[PDB]
Amino acid sequence: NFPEYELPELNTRAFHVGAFGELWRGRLRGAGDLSLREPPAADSDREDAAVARDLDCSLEAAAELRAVCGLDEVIPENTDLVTLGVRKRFLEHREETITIDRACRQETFVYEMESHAIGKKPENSADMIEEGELILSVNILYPVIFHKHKEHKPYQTMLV
DNA sequence: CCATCAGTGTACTAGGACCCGAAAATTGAGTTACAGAAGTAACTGGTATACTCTGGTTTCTCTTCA
Repeated sequence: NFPEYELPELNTRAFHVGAFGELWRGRLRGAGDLSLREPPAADSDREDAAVARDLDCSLEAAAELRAVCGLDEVIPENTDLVTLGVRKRFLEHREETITIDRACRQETFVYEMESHAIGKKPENSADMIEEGELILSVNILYPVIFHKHKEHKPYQTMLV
């Protein structure tokens, strides 16, 4: 069944997870969007033929699209935008209020827990997961260990 | 040079009042009984602080004997 907001922005209606995964794998069935492969002049011609086949255009038009839509750090930042200006001001104020300016232990902790296993390939390739496996991001609320854990409920999230 | 030892830069508590909304509960009117208790709303004595002549007083010349 379709997941839809039961509450405006807090909660969905009860829906079967298997049905939802099947809807998704049905709408992406054999479209090449669920690959789980790593990202890889002769290929240019095949790509242009594919674009001509999928967009009903000419090989010349496909090559033109491939050329024009091409992709289009350095800490210096000038000629700012709104949020870029806010970031510049924040950076300058931090440069004068802080003396060591390195990632706090909680920042590195949250990051190194989040990005602990990303792109980690299976050693066996027999425990490789199938294309389309519906990872659920549960988060289990810690019990009330400290008294203040009633106010702001700490949780640990698991990618089931 | 590897010991030691403040500071530091933060999310994570610790008290510490305080607030926001929801849900339950009450209040309120309407009736009609019921008995009795509050709850004012009414006339009717009762005794004191001024008060107003008044009864006595007081010299002060005189009245009446003596």
